[PDB]
Amino acid sequence: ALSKVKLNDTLNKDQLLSSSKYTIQRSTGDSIDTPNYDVQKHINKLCGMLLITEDANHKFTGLIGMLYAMSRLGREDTIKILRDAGYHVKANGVDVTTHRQDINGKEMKFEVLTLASLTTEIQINIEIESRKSYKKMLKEMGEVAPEYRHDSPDCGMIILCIAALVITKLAAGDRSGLTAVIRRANNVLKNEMKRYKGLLPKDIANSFYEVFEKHPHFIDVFVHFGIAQSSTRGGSRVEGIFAGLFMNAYGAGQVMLRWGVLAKSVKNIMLGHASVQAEMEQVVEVYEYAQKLGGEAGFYHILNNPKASLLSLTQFPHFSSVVLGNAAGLGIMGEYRGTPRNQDLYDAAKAYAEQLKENGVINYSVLDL
Amino acid sequence: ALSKVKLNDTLNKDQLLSSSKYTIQRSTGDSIDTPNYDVQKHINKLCGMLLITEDANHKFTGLIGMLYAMSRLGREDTIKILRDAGYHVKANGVDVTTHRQDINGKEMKFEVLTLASLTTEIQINIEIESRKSYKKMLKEMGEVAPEYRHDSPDCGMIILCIAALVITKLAAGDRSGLTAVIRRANNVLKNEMKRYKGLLPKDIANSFYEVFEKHPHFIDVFVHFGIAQSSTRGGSRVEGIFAGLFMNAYGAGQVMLRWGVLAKSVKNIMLGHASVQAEMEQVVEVYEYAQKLGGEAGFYHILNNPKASLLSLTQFPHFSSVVLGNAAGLGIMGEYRGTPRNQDLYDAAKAYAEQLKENGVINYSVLDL
Amino acid sequence: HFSSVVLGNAAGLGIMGEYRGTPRNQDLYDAAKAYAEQLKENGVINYSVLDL
Amino acid sequence: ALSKVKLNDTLNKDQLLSSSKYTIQRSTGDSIDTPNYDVQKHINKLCGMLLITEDANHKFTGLIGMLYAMSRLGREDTIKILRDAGYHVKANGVDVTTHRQDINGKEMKFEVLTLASLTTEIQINIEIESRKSYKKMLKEMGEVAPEYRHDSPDCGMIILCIAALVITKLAAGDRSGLTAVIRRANNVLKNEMKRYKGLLPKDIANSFYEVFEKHPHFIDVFVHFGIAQSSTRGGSRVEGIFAGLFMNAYGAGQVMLRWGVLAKSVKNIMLGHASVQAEMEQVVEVYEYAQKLGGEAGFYHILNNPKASLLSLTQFPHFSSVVLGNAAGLGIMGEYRGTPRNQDLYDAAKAYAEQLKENGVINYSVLDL
RNA sequence: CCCCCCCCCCCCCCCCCCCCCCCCCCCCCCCCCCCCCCCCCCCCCCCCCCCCCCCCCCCCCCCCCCCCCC
Repeated sequence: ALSKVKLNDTLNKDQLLSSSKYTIQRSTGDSIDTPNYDVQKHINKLCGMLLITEDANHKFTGLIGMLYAMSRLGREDTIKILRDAGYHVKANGVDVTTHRQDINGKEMKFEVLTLASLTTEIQINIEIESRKSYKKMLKEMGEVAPEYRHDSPDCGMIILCIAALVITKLAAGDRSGLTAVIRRANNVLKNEMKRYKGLLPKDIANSFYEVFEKHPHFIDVFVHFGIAQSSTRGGSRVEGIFAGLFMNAYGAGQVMLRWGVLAKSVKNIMLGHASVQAEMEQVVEVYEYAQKLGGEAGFYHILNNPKASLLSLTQFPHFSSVVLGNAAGLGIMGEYRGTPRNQDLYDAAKAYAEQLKENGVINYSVLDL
Repeated sequence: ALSKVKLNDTLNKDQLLSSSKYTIQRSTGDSIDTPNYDVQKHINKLCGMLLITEDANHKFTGLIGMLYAMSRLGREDTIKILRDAGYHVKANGVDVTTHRQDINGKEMKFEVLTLASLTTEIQINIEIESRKSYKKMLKEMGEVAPEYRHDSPDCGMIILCIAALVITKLAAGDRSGLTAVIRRANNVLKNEMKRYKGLLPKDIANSFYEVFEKHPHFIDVFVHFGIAQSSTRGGSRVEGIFAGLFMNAYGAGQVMLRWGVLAKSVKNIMLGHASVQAEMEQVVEVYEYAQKLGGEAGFYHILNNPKASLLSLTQFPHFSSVVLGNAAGLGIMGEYRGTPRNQDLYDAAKAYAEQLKENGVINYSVLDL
Repeated sequence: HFSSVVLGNAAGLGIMGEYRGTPRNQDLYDAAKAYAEQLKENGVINYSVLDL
Repeated sequence: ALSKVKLNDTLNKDQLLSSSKYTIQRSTGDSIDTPNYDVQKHINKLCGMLLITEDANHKFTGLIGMLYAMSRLGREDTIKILRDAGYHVKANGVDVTTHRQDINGKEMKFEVLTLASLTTEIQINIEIESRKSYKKMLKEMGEVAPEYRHDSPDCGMIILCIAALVITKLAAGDRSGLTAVIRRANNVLKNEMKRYKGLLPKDIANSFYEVFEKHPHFIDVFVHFGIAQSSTRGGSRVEGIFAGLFMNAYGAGQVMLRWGVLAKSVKNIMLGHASVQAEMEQVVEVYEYAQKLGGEAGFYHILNNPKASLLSLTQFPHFSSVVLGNAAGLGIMGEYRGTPRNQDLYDAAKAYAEQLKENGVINYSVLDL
């Protein structure tokens, strides 16, 4: 029977990758600092001092946000995440200590952290800039409120909201989503961009881009922190904003699956073409694979999971071209920089999707009605 | 088959969030006072003294109501709630002690509580104001009744009724439901607003708004206290009022689901439009998700649960516009400040819902009858 | 009632012109006119309601 | 039942027009010459003399061709045709006689016809021109053949072939098909355009246009002559050419019916639009009417039959626009000067018909396959 | 009002048939017994009963139709 001349390549590749009986273990290189719940207050203080500092220097904001996320997770869970990701990690204990230095010819008390990645001078200078900006702004408006201070419990979570936007745009492969990050961080968080002098979305976004590029394990740590944070029973409104912006990253890098479901929903006719119907077997194969994967598959492209390539639909040029055409016809493709590889099917689907709005729907009374 | 080109994104996101294998643990900052059953009588006395004090100062009423709720729960359950919500809490023991001070040049006996959040001066001044207001009102009417006193066992529960109204309106994101809280606290509790001189709904509502804004964990504590209180076998009539007002908050922030069920019930025709039928698959997805969640989902938006965004229907502009139009046509939309994002479907549904009252119903004898 | 519905449908489709006959059920006339107008922006209405 | 709210206007109009119990009888004005079989040879001689005359004057060729057709029919059938068409006719007997005149100072014998419409001078001058052209061409090539002479039995039938082309293009309402007539008379009849010096398609076509414009009863006579000629058991090859060119006129003025059948055959999707399906009832009404009419309906527009307007499809703007779009997309519309009255449906159908050639066909596996 | 475009057709190859073959052939008359049929008893019917009985005229309002475009 010709019906059994078939090969389930996607499922077989998945079974090969999921049934490996040997494991690799990478070496991060530089030692990882693992803060615990103890220093969460101090890291939040540092984030607040960065936020209240106008004309601020955000060169180190990405690392400080990563430290805050790791302190929220805790040392045990951070270590367990790093092992489960397949890393050899030098767990570095983080504890708070005092440092005494004379600036302006006056003895001064600073409370800093033992971070191998972040030197004492940097934290001291962050405090100095924050203090003098606070002095100037207190002079210019008289009395402060808990709104204008580093002691707010959500100062770190605003920075992590910026990180969540960066994560949403990470799947583009470079810093091309920086403009989108800035635009969305101006739409969202506009009250904060009033309230905090140093909340500069572009600088923080660039810092997080840099830290994610240099340390790929921080992407894994941040994704699992975001999943753990989104699994809480509740929280403040800033944590709700972070959860909403983080789940905006679910399915990033897999827009074609959603647009294919959309093209099925609007019932585009060019799904009835000969070549599309030729590829439909493996297309349904891919969709069933995505469903069997389920929730974990939504962050494959952000995490650079090796099995991300199994979810691709560009390996079916005709179906992909029809899907892109339908997306462009419905007016939702935007600046999507993926290009069709069957221009004719793309144009036909685009035209039909455009007439799907002036000419509402097409019946199929043809053929017996 | 084109029927298997589908993705269950809502369910996959829920499974991802519910199957997390790492947890975060937040730090509240300031220490939490955890009163036990021992001081419930004294906290109720404090609430009664606040209530019988005319022209009262309600700056601290929200914290005192929170303390009363936590004393009703007990220290064990309050601590367990705070852990289950994912908080690091400094459990502060609350016990009663005496303080002696000379006011009016006379030695005076006061019995106060060891609360870190509430200083002794504040409790002393509350007692002073209550005592002199009691003296003045006793002078002006001769003899008091158990109706006019702080020893009533429901004085704290009236304050918690005001808190329940504030909770009902918390999902609006700000203090825009203050007018509704005042109106409902005048409709309900009018006998009390006679009986108690200091029962000022606006001041207590503002105090509870402030305490819920500053301490997001108090929202969790109060919601679980309200659930535990509503699980009792019975109580007084004020506790019944509190239970009725608290379950008025169930489903807050999710009005569109109820209005969609309503639009299905009145059988609005614009549910048969092309785009609405395109979105119906994911709409049924969302409704099945809400049902699988069940009872716990009714307080997701009040608690700022991260999975609250999964219940949204505004991600389907056409269905949402039809639902808003049907609600506006039936005359129940009120001042709902959500706006349609398909004006045409909104207007069509509104018009049909309006003719659903003069022109009772429409048969579908068209097509074969 | 039927005449009013018919006039409303004619006016909604934009073909009634200066037809000087007038409806004697204004409500049905207006309802039919409105539905006929939405029959052009909102192409057709399915009846998936009731078992589909 | 709403299914019986229907009116069969086309069929009712046809029954009204076909069941009239009173008849009109028009008056042609000028007397009609009715030649019989006797003078067929002489009229064919006259046509041959016109054909062999180079640089000829074809002012009277249309009338001579009409006389030849009427002589082929016979006087009885010509009279019966004129009565059945509803005309009052002065039947004029045509017989041959001799006329003697002196040209070049020499007595000369001419044999002419008693035609009221055609004077003796005209026939004499036709003979003179033919004779001297024959003399010149005999001088220039030495000896003639039966190919180069007026005695050929098909000289009149070539002129009637030109008349048949003019009839094919008569439905355009004016002399706009003159270029098409000339082009087709050059493609066909090229051997004759060699063989006959005076076979000028444009002059003969203009003469036939003039005679058909002045005498509308000659259109009826010629159409019924062409039907009678095409009902013969056989004939020469020129008569076969005439029959082929005459049946090319069948269905002239009714191209939209054929193009609608074509759009049904290629299964254009825009036949499933809402408005097209609204009009399909009366469209099928018109097609059933055309079939009930049958063969006689193919010459309604040429004859200006009053019931020609009942076969129109432009009374259904959406279906007509779809049909024109399908015709233009398939590349067969040419210079058809009818214009769509729904531009959107026209463009949509044109686009789909164009993709019907690169994208062969579209399956309807959508909806359950 | 309607209509409006393009378009002659044809074109090759090809007689068919061809063999063998008379059919039949035997045996065989059919029938054969026994047997008339019927047979009893029995007229049928039988009573009671005329039918009907009331109430009730009917009706009553409003309303020309049409109107466009082609």
